[PDB]
Amino acid sequence: YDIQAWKKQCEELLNLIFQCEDSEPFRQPVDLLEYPDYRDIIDTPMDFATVRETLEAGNYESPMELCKDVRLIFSNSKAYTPSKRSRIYSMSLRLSAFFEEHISSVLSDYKSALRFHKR
Ligand SMILES: Cc1ccc(C(=O)N2CCN(C(=O)NCC3CC3)CC2)o1
Repeated sequence: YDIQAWKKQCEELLNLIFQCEDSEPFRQPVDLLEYPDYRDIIDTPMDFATVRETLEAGNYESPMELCKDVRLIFSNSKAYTPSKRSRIYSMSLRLSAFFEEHISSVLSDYKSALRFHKR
């Protein structure tokens, strides 16, 4: 029932994600120089460094907010991909499955802790 525990749990999960080879395309912004049409398709860029920096700045109030930004990394990859069998998109799907597997307890525990608080 620790209302703050999600933050370190998310730091730990981001550490795991940064060690995963599948995260390499998503660790930093799109060199618009290598993908010049990227911002014609993607309205709101997002990367794992921005997520980690937002978390470390204390600019997430809840793990739901972090989860929304991580899911935006994956929806951007799905929107930008020319093919459902594009190398980078395929890496996004594996990393998304890994993230969802790990974030599910973080969200459950946070929401349970907040319910216990306002019991
Ligand atoms: C061909 C294809 C399909 C889907 C995607 C995709 O999701 N992209 C675009 C390319 N990518 C980078 O250029 N990232 C480089 C920074 C990490 C240094 C960002 C993510 O790209």
